[PDB]
Amino acid sequence: SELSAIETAAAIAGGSMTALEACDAAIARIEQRDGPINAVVVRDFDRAREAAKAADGEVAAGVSKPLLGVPMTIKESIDIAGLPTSWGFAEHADHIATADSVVVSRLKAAGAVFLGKTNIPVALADWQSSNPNYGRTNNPHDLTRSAGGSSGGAAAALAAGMVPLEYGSDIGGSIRVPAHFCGVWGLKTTFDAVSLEGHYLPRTDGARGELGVVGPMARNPQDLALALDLTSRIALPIARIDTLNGLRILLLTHHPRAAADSAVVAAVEKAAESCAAQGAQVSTSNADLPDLSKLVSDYTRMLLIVLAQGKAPEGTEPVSLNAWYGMLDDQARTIRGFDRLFDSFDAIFCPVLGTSAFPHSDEADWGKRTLTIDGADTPFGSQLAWISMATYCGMPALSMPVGTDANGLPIGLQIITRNWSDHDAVRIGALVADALAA
Ligand SMILES: Nc1ccc(Cc2ccc(N)cc2)cc1
Repeated sequence: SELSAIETAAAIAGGSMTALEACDAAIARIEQRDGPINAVVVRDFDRAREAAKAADGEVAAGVSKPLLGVPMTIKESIDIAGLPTSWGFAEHADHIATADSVVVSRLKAAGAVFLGKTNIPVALADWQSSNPNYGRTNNPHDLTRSAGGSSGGAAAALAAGMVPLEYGSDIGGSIRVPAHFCGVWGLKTTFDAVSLEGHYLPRTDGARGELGVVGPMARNPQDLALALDLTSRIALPIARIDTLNGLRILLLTHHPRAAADSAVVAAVEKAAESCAAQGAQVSTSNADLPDLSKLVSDYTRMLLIVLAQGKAPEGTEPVSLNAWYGMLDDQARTIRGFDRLFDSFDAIFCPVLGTSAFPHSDEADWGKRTLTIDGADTPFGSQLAWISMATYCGMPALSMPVGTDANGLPIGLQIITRNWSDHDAVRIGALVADALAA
């Protein structure tokens, strides 16, 4: 493959290459590779090479920083000063951000260089990345399939080797699902651990909502861990895990509210037997597991209120504030349920989604889509079940590649750890990957 973000940084810091050559190589890969993929839909190449020269002025003057001169892109829905943030809305094509987002400001502070931004579905509301401003992003592994969404272009740029680092957002699996579909690494972070300032509905500038998070995306866990330390509000607890021996794993290949294809089950199951072969204690049932079906209903109820900003259609009565406060009480009760579960487990292993990447759908209404699972059509939206646990209850959740299905399409494993243990999620993935090579 290509240089990782850390390897790029270290090459720039040893002499092997200049930030501006690094920036020009990335530009080269994007132009040579993005034609059929359409992942880098906002390009800031001229300014990017200026800041690359600026980065080289620093290196020539003794300066070092963990990402100095490292080229990267970011999800279109995160503000970069001077660049559109439209979220795919035609009405906001020309909404130009005035201020870097906090994530961007943080990575810029660490010396990174921003070449542009990556494609998203309209309103960040799909497991595909398609919109009238930029068009559609195609899975580098099979151009007839979805790149995932809403962070789909991010994952596709990573998978195609264009840039070593990205940063996405997830309120309904939009980091994990595209990483899963495209065969790269994506970390949904603990709720409220990373600032969403600059991840603004276009032309707004308010408070972060419940549920949603931003987190990094990369080709490897080392880059994720570094990107996390550079962007979290405060420094998060370092990884306590340094071996799979004795690691306690809750393996969930069933969900009461969604099916999984047998290839996906096999992939996740194999990742767990592989860990076991290194000492892990793998369980398949526990009485402290919260009601996953009630969880899906509570999460969905709250997801639709959040996305609608508390509004309801004409004739329909909105939720009262007090009822909303009751919904947060419910959410807190469920969260305590997982606190008790993590007294007995270090991680949950489960699918990210019940299928690998599906063929492009032009059907806007999820209720009219299907997904083929084990040869039969099943409801498309049911699959939110798999990503509901970590979003609703706040936990960090890694999506990492662990296999390919029979058509060559990536399959990812979801690793859920306890709140604030984001670095243990990443570290356990790193160890799953060693174990599967063994
Ligand atoms: N038709 C329809 C129904 C439900 C949703 C919720 C949602 C789904 C996926 C993501 N990544 C974010 C939000 C979006 C569209």
